[PDB]
Amino acid sequence: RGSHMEDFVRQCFNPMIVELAEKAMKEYGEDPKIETNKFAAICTHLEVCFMYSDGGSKHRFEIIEGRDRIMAWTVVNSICNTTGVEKPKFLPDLYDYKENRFIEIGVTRREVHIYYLEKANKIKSEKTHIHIFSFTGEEMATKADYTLDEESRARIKTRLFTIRQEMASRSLWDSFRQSE
Ligand SMILES: O=C(NCCOc1ccccc1)c1nc([C@@H]2CCCN2C(=O)CCc2ccccc2Cl)[nH]c(=O)c1O
Ligand SMILES: [Mn+2]
Ligand SMILES: [Mn+2]
Repeated sequence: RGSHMEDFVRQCFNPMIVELAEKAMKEYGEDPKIETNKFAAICTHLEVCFMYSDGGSKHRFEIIEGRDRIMAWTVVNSICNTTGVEKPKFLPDLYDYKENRFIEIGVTRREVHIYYLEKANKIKSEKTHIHIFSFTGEEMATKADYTLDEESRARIKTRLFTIRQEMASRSLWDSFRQSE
């Protein structure tokens, strides 16, 4: 209890994000007060997922991440039963109504090549689309199709680096980079 990282997360991310991540961790039997680096990780993933869906047009994206597990799979079933898209083996983060594909968004502190490969071999779902951002500003997506416009992904990268600096300025970055 009482880590600097936990107090930083609550001050760095907005309350709706923090509570959704708290719900997510407790749902999977994990404590945000002890596994604080993870706590930071899902908050980052949540905010990136929400900025991503803000980049399309009005009705482009269905948001799967941030739901409770039962309701997330319910919406996936309805998406599949109306688009004819194969049911993904694991929960994705969004659905693209424009390009008719599920999106799995990744945020990694290692180089982009390694995370994508793990995300692809562990997906094995041939149809889903994969998009990785890093805390240094690199990105890679399936078939080099990055879905969104340059400006929308750019502000995602800007926000990721700002998170890194605020962590580093509190001597918390070294611990977070070695957690993954
Ligand atoms: O959806 C995902 N996991 C289902 C929920 O798992 C939970 C597990 C515990 C509590 C609460 C939830 C998911 N997992 C992952 C990663 C790599 C595979 C395992 N992993 C996790 O252990 C989630 C922790 C994490 C790390 C980095 C960024 C974001 C996150 Cl969340 N990376 C995603 O991008 C993603 O979307
Ligand atoms: Mn997810
Ligand atoms: Mn994801």
